[PDB]
Amino acid sequence: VPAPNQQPEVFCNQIFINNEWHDAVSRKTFPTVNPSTGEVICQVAEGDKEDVDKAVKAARAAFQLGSPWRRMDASHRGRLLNRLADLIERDRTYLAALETLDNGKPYVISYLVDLDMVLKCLRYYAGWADKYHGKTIPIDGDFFSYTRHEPVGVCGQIIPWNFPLLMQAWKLGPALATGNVVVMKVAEQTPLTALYVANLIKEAGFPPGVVNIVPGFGPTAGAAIASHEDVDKVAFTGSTEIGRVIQVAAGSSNLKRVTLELGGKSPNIIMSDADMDWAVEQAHFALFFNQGQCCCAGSRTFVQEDIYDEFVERSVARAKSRVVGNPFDSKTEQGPQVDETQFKKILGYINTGKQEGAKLLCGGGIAADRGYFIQPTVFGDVQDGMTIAKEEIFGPVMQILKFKTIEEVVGRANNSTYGLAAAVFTKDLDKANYLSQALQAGTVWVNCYDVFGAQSPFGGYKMSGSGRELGEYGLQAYTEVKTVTVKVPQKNS
Amino acid sequence: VPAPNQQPEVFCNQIFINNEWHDAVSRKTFPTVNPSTGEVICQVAEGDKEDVDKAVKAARAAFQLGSPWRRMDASHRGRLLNRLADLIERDRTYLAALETLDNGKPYVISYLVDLDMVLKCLRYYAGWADKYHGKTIPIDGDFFSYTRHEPVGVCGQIIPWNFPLLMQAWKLGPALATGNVVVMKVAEQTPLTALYVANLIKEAGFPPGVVNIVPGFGPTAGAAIASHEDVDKVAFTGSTEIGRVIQVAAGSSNLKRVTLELGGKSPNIIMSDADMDWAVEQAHFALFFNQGQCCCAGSRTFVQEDIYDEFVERSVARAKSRVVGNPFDSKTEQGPQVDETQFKKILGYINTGKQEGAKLLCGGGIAADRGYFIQPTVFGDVQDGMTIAKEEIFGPVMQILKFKTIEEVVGRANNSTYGLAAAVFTKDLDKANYLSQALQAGTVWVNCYDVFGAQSPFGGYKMSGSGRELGEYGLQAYTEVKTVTVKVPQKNS
Amino acid sequence: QQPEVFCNQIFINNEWHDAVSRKTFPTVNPSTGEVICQVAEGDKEDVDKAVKAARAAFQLGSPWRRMDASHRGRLLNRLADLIERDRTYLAALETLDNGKPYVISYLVDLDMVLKCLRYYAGWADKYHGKTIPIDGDFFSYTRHEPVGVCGQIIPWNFPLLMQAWKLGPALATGNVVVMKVAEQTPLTALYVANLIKEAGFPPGVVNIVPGFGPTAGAAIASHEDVDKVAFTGSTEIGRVIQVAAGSSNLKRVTLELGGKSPNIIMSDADMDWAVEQAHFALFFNQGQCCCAGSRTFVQEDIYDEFVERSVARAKSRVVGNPFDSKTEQGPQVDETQFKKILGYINTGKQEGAKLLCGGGIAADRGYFIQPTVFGDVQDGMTIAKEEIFGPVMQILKFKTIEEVVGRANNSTYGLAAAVFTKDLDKANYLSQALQAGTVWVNCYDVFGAQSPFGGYKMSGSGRELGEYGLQAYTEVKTVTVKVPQKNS
Amino acid sequence: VPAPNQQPEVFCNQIFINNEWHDAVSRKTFPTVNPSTGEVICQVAEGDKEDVDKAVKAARAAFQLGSPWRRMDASHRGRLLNRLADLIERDRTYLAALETLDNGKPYVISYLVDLDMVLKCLRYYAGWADKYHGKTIPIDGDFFSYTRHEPVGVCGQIIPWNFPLLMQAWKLGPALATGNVVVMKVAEQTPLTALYVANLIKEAGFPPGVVNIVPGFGPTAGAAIASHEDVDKVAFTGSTEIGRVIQVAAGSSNLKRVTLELGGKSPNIIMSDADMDWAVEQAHFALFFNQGQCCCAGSRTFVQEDIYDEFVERSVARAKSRVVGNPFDSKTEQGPQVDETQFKKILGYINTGKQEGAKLLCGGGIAADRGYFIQPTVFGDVQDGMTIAKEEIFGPVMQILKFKTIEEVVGRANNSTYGLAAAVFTKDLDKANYLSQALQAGTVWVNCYDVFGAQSPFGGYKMSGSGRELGEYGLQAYTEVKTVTVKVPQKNS
Ligand SMILES: NC(=O)c1ccc[n+]([C@@H]2O[C@H](COP(=O)([O-])OP(=O)(O)OC[C@H]3O[C@@H](n4cnc5c(N)ncnc54)[C@H](O)[C@@H]3O)[C@@H](O)[C@H]2O)c1
Ligand SMILES: [Mg+2]
Ligand SMILES: [Mg+2]
Ligand SMILES: [Mg+2]
Ligand SMILES: [Mg+2]
Ligand code: NA
Ligand code: NA
Ligand code: NA
Ligand code: NA
Repeated sequence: VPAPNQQPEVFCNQIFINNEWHDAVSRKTFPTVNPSTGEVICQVAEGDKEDVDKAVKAARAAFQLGSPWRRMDASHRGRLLNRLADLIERDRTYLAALETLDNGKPYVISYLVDLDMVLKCLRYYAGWADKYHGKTIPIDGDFFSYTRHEPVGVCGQIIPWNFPLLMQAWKLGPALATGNVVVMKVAEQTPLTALYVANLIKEAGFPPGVVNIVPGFGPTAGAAIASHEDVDKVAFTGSTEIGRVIQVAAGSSNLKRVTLELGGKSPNIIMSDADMDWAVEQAHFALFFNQGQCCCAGSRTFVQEDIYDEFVERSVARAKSRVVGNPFDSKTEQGPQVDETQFKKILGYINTGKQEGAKLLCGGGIAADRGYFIQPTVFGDVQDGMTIAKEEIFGPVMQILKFKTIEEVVGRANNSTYGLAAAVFTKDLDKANYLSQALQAGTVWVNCYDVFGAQSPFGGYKMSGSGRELGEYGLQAYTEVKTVTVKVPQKNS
Repeated sequence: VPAPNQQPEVFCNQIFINNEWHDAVSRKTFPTVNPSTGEVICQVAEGDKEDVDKAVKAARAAFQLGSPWRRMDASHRGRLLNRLADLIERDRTYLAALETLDNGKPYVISYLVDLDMVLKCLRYYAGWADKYHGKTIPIDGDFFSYTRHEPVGVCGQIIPWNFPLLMQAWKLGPALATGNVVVMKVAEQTPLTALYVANLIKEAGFPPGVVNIVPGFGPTAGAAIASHEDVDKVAFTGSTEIGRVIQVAAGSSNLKRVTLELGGKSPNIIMSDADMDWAVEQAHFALFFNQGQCCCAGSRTFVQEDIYDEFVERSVARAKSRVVGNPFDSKTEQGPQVDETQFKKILGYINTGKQEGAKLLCGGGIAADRGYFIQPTVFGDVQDGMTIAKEEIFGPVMQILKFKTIEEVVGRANNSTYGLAAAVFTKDLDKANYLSQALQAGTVWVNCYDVFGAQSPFGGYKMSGSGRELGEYGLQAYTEVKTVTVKVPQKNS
Repeated sequence: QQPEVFCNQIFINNEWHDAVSRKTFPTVNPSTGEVICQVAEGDKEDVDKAVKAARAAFQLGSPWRRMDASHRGRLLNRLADLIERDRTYLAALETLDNGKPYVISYLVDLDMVLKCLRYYAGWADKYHGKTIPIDGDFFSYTRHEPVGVCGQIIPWNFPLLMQAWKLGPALATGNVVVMKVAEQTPLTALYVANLIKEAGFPPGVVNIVPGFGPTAGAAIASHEDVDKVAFTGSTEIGRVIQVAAGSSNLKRVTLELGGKSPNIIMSDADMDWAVEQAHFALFFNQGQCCCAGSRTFVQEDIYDEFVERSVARAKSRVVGNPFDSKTEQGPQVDETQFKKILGYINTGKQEGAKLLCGGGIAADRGYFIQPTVFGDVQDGMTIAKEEIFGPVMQILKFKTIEEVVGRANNSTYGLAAAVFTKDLDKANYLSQALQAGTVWVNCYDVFGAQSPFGGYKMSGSGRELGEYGLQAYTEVKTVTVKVPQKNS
Repeated sequence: VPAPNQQPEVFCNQIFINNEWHDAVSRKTFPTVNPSTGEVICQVAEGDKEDVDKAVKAARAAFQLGSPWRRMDASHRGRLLNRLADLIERDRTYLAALETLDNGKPYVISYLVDLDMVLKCLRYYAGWADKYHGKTIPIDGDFFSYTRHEPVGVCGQIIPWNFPLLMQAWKLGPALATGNVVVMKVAEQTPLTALYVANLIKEAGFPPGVVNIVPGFGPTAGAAIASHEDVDKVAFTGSTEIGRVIQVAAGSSNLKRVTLELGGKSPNIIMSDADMDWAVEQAHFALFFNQGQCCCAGSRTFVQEDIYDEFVERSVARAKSRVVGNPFDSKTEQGPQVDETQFKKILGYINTGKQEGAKLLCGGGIAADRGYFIQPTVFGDVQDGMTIAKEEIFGPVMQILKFKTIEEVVGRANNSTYGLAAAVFTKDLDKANYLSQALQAGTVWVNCYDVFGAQSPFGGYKMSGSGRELGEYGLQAYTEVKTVTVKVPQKNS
């Protein structure tokens, strides 16, 4: 890992439309903060309704029939994506540092993980651009029938702050590969890295209007996008609460298509024949990864009674050893939480666990005088009815539960309104096959956790969302299907 | 066509749950009418919220892990669909007669067209039951990744009155093929035929709770389904207006998945090099088919100016000769409209057509002293700004417009919030291709119209809906994708 | 009562013909050695007639070419219904001609035939071509047209089933067929020809020529107007087919040949389950199965235990009259196979393999052979390298997982393999390392109409069953058209 | 287009095994000639049987389970292909010059056409590396069943001289994308450019033994590959005659898998309603492209009788204006034929045509006193029975035939043992659709010719070959299918 610039200069902080930088129409700005210190990094243009309208107009004009973007060879769309990746890899060190500065996550993780996954995602979809075929169809009668897979059109894309650059790539990848145009609303907490990528989108050679980015708040710029009469489709990643607002706004306006990637309360199931060392460490990673700020965090650690006590012991020891501090320090495993609001929600959730009957085993408090650092926390003997067991905490707070049978654990794991992910640790073929089938979750990991691949779809069952990102499946929401049926003189096989 | 019983007995008129017939909890009933005579056929149980709750309860139970329906071989689901089709074919005469009694469409059409399409749809999806594969995926690292295409679960299906049996089949086909369970709410105007099919579903061998049917009204039974906390997915076919309500109810409850098949104002474009005779007869069929009550009716007939006058004259002559009358008469081409409400609505739009300066060329009034018959009506010299050019009439009212260039006609045809279908009539290869590409419609017919194939998807762009039915694409909405990612000792290609 | 034979001639254009030469060959009941009846002996001239009728039926604009794809599917389903109608009869006739136990014919073979035909009935109108976003102002798409006149040559071990595996995909995709059934078991396929006619398939779409290999079979392989050949049988003949294809008109070729499939029992396997499945893996259908687990690799820590149970089970296996419900194992198909198996057993004894049970003739009438088990078999022994195709089990000892992989893969065959273990990692590693077209885990001989089957290496090329089964029966055509202005 | 060095230096002229350069075991070398001057460029190592054995052993070693190439992420195979493309583009000017020196084709063509098509092919298949999924299958019973798409193994690839670089790419692209290893035998007439690419393959980062290249002759090196006991698959492009020898060798040896791309006599059909200017120029291109040395050349130009006389006059005019000379000169449209053998073969067919009674309208003789240049030649009033109408000439020799009806031209066009390609020129939709359906050809062009796309498959019907190259279809022949069926405790949908 290369030595970072621990004070990266910010170059982009305005609204991005038609490959040009603009102030908000209202000329207002908003600050973004370094969560490791609480100090303002810079000001950023605050986009609102009128700024979104301009963006949507630029997108619509870029998507017009006969335009450079509509006529561009599909294979060339692929090259542009590949070019965008090369530019990002060129500025990898800068982008990882800036990612850390604005989000809080350890620089080493931003560099080796986040940036790596951004590149793999973009390079994967570069390859899909000219391979997502429609069909020729042997319909009855003297007819020739076939389908075109056309772009859905103007796509509103609203993303969260936990993985700023990665969330942007999961959005742009499929959308651009299939020839759509984009109006993207980045999180107010973490707008900087995505704005710089906007500049690279320009340098890459994407026609103006194809990607537009409006920094700003949710109920303003986000809402204006979800209710816009000329936005054909919206993709939203964030809280379940706002996911319902997006869905309602879509139906209330123009019936735009919607996919949603929401929260979760994912069960990590450790069977009694599991490799203890592997399972303990992976359970740790499953919860504490990215300051616990991960949609699919293994926040319900079910442990078979035969190994419960030993597992808790080692999980506490590992937790107590987790290094918390400055994200630019190569030794830090956990940076601060994203902002003050998160910081306090988490602390609140810890208090409920204490009063509700959970056994605090370690941590449970503030870890530093400055920034938003929280001590790695582990709760023992958690019950399904407890608050910390049912609600997404989005912090370094671990829930260790206890079970006896496979049939018990399936029922308790599935007794949730969430269904984003699940995992099973066991050496037994039958138990593995049975659990992964029985569990209601979009992703079931076996003997591992948080294994993401650009090739494999990701998304939620139930209230954890609808639709899927990554893989071939991620192309589906960005495709409008047209059937063409033609009368022919004489149909032959 | 075999001689029908013009007074078919009614055997099924209650609520269908767990393969059993029940009265409404409230014991309330509602009348369904013969549109040809305006007389009441029989009373039908009026299902409401509580009856929906029982249906969902039964559907959830049937969908439980380890149930007969979840463990049944995919191939055997196919056989069951095939058995249902065979039973329907056995009772074809009866069902076609009952369809005509309750809906109004010509008995000859019910038999040779509707029933035929019901059989073709069910047999088509019987073949998909064991063929909609998931994927094995070459993900990075030492992992084996694959997807399961599981059923989405409890599916609410809400259908209209214009093709009662066919609409039922378009819904059951893909849903049962992929192992889902159904709570279906049929149109209050035409509940009878679908209820008798429920008897065939039972006779066929489908497990109890797999298909449940609740006859009743929209804002009561329909809204209860759309807002139900334990319904996983809703498929709605009907008006654009109610489509908004469905989408809102989804987001306002449990984020159930939504697909919508709505209305349209489909352009039918006649180029100056078209076969006049063929184009006139097809334009007639495109509008007047099924009493004009077709989502994708060609209700904007664009004709190139060099052939406009001749086209109009011939179109008028054909409309004047269209036989309107008793649906059981083998000579009738057009029965009555479905009910009083639709009847008045069409007459209302004809008034608006006169008031706004559209040239009334034939018909324009009531066509009988009993029932809901309307004279085939043709408006000429129609302009884009007119109401009859913009709104879905859903009656035997034809609009003929004039255009000059290809450029012009593409823009005018696309200048609409609808986009369900469109057609192009020409002998020119390039014109056919440019148009089929330029048109924003889910189906584009060339030198033909209303050609539906079980193999070819159908659905709308824009506010004509979202998602597709028929073909392989019809399976997508009824599938929930699960990624399983397993750690392996050593990954090899 | 034995089933009466109704069909014993050459089937062309939905009509029954004698051979041009008027020659006939007898077919025999292997349980008694007695002649069942005479059968028309097709040769080159009869093949030429069948091919001509096939070509005519495939002509552009013909009823079969113009027929809706969905309707081809209905025809397949109707053919299935008729077979099920006559299920009892076909099962019995299958037993009479082949030798396999009647109960197995009825519950297994006939069941698998119905599932195959009904599965492919559903594919008829679902095998889409593609529309393709090519560079430039062009629109590009592909058609999946039928390959054309398809010669199909099949073996005697599962006569109805092999027929179905061939007809299913060929007919679903609109091809026409000239089929050459095995001389040892021609009867049941000929009765199905009558059903094909009853179901309503147009004349010339399916033609069946009974006869011998070097005559009727070679005439099909070398024919100048046959577009595609599909052969199931011995590796030796598979080579002949291939050469004939190249030497003639370059017709497309797929092959399903023999094997020497390893069945691998790890030390943590379910012992009872493993023993029963290993027994079935080898002895099923008188051992006359291409994918028979004829190399049973057993981990050393459970070797003796496995062997003892395996020998006990083999000694309880009932051999005799296939129409007797007690019978688990009927006779071998004919005298040549009978003698050949006895020969292999002798090499086993001579080469130092340990005869644990059987080894001899099991009846003084018919071609019955005792269930036989060899222990301590070495990789270099004849019975370990060559296909026996009889009720002769080889049990080999191994120690490590890396060892069994190397030894299992050290073969010119690669049709099938199996692994018995409770361990997730061992199962996944082995199923990946093994060079076999089908890898069973904790089961054996599990065939699905939905899942492809075929060999690596010299066990064949191409796959049958599943979607993959349609590939070899499809010819791809690209149509690329200039358009005024390409848009996404 | 950069001015080339007309005398480019040769850096590679040995055998390429395990990323190393080797002299032949025999130390034998063969000279390769500049077809434009008849002069020796340089000597090249002559591979034979023992050199093939070494290459195959190296390929087998590289393909061994657990090797770097087998364990390499599919995504990384994709990255390597892209790197190879970049290096080829980096050295584009040099490769274009060397191609022309060894083959004879115009440098402008080598640069703008061949090199461009190479880059597109490799970059296309780069995207496939991690997207060619196997399936998860809903088999009957309590089982989980799926397929793996594994590589076929050691692939012998034998290529011709007409498109040396392009043919290499069409082979390496799909083979490498799917993780196979290659032993490639390049044409003895044009070994130079493929050997340089080997150097780039090494520079790109492909593991040693993954691609091995053996220059040498057909019946020696080529046959050694076709008959090798340890080669799993062979793909051959060349003459139908040798195609039969390859197929026989496969069956006589180890039953390796075989795909063939052979010659043809493709019909170019000009309807009376075609655009004359466009049809004439495209018909010219279709035949004369690449000195006529193109497998799918339109060497049977059927022209409807009403436009025959005019079409012929303009074709002859265009033929007489075609510039023949030095390939490096920018005005040159036609270079020399590849070698002396092809030179005499073409003079033979020209003489055959004259003695057969075909009307010689222009050319028909030698065009220069040095090199192998042949005058553009046009024969008129060609009949189906003529030899020049049936056999592949592979030279600048055009045949023009007359026809009357569409039904007639179909029969005459299909009456051939070849079926590689065909074209139709017309403005009529119906004629285009009927013909494209009726013609027995692997590729049918409509109002265009020689339009190749990396996305669209190419291959012959009948004796023009078997299997397809390019597109997704090109991956099939390089994939071995494995079904894995696992017993599970309880199967659910
Ligand atoms: N792969 C299998 O499922 C299978 C089936 C039967 C036999 N076998 C093996 O083959 C051995 C002998 O059996 P067999 O002789 O019946 O098999 P075979 O390969 O000789 O016969 C298979 C089919 O091909 C035909 N045939 C034979 N010679 C031919 C030729 N020269 N040209 C064209 N077609 C020809 C036969 O008539 C028969 O219908 C057995 O010991 C067994 O090991 C394998
Ligand atoms: Mg919020
Ligand atoms: Mg209403
Ligand atoms: Mg033989
Ligand atoms: Mg030669
Ligand atoms: Na921030
Ligand atoms: Na009614
Ligand atoms: Na027999
Ligand atoms: Na040369």
